[PDB]
Amino acid sequence: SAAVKEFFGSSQLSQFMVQNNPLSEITHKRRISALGPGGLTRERAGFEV
DNA sequence: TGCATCCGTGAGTCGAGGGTAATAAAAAAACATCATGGGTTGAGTGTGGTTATTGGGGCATAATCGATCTGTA
Repeated sequence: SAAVKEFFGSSQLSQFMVQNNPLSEITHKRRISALGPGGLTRERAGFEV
């Protein structure tokens, strides 16, 4: 339960869901990110990615 | 001299939630320490008490009107 709770809420890929519009809802749930565990960082990422 | 190796660097205001957790032993004795409760100091705040009065009203001792029967050309 500790590990699953840390992933659900304390991880980078789980963040508060935007609720301004239904469009914001859809475009936040249909989102692809290249960060988080095993991914790049904004400082590290160059140009090709 | 060439080689790998290590060591700093790299923006700017801003917002919103904002904290989570793999584990573990009990006895005993011994001692320290605060917590409450009851009793002296002591420290007040509390309350009447005598004696300084200064305006006010008062009674004396004087005073300036108001009203009528006797003396002078």
